[PDB]
Amino acid sequence: CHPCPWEWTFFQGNCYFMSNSQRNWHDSITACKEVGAQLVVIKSAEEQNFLQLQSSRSNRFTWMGLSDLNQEGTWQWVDGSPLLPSFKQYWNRGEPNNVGEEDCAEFSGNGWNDDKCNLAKFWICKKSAAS
Ligand SMILES: CC(=O)N[C@H]1[C@H](O[C@@H]2[C@@H](O)[C@H](O)O[C@H](CO)[C@@H]2O)O[C@H](CO)[C@@H](O[C@@H]2O[C@H](CO)[C@H](O)[C@H](O)[C@H]2O)[C@@H]1O[C@@H]1O[C@@H](C)[C@@H](O)[C@@H](O)[C@@H]1O
Ligand SMILES: [Ca+2]
Ligand SMILES: [Ca+2]
Ligand SMILES: [Mg+2]
Repeated sequence: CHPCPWEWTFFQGNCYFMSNSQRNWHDSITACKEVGAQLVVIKSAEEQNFLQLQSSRSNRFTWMGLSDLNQEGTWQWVDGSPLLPSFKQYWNRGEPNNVGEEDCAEFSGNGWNDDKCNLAKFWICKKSAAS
């Protein structure tokens, strides 16, 4: 028994995969579902620190499963859970600024940034480690 499928990274009971191509927010969600996963929904500060490193390391702008599409200002993860105040510190300073309507969150630099959902970016999928 191995926790994750080949090519997927194991971290604290969960499996992660970062794309090698760029897609918009909605397409990234579909990309993850197609591999039995979900555009990464962060559940803890530790997980955030882990994921942020992968983006700041490779110096890549990456999608996460978070948006305020349904209600401007109200950020919600793709699984329905609301963005806890515990995570506000992660937005880069000045973010989220919603310029030109930015309703999708990405890992950008050392923190998060809200950007155009239709912009193509890399994405990270997450799914629980095998039983
Ligand atoms: C207000 C705005 O549109 N911010 C842009 C910024 O735009 C300015 C204009 O406001 C000003 O009049 O002219 C200058 C050029 O002389 C400039 O166009 O332009 C920057 C650079 O393109 C842009 O930041 C970049 O945003 C992209 C988004 O994909 C990416 O994050 C990149 O790393 C940034 O450097 C500003 O965009 C906004 O601010 C960013 C900090 C971020 O919050 C973006 O989501 C915003 O759209
Ligand atoms: Ca917004
Ligand atoms: Ca922004
Ligand atoms: Mg909107």
